[PDB]
Amino acid sequence: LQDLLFSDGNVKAFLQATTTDENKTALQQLLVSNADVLGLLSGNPTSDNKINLRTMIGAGVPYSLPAATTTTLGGVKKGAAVTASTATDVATAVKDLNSLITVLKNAGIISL
Amino acid sequence: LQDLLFSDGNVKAFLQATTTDENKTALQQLLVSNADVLGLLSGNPTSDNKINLRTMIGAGVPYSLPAATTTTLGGVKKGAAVTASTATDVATAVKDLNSLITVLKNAGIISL
Repeated sequence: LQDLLFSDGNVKAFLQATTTDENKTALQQLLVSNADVLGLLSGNPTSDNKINLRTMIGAGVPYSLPAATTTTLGGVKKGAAVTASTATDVATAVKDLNSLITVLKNAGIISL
Repeated sequence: LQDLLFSDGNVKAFLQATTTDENKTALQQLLVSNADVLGLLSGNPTSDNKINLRTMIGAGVPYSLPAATTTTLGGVKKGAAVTASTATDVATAVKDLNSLITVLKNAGIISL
């Protein structure tokens, strides 16, 4: 009787409660007009769909913290411990300054 | 015959395999109860839907690495190169310490 009453085969499969993946694609298209949402409903959105779906919900991509560069904000590693200076001569004061410089160089806080 | 058999107009459009965007909104509502998922299926989720959709899948927003501050963890730029010290007097040792300080200041590793 459903064959006598309905022409569309995708509708008929829905009414029989047995749909193929192709029937489901067509039925999705009857229910939703946004192309990126149709991409989501397929379970296999294209690259363009993915970008647009994130825009649609205001989502970001997985963020990876980059190392600091001389031009670009980034993360650093924390420098090793450095002892306060008790230097009473120039040689030792210079030794202590250099220890700080190396620590900051080791942590990528300043350039080599 | 479909007009004689079914009262709901959105169902009837589905059975004819021709749905408007309004029909699709109504059919989505027959198929899915979660309001944030319905927002996604529209292709135009509200701000609230977007937040809830990310929560739903455990997704984060696009991460931007902030510069380090005195209160908040952040990225740094790597400091310029600094030569090891071969100072034999106080004046030179102080010159070398100051070179390290400026490098760390230039890279925003320490405050001005």
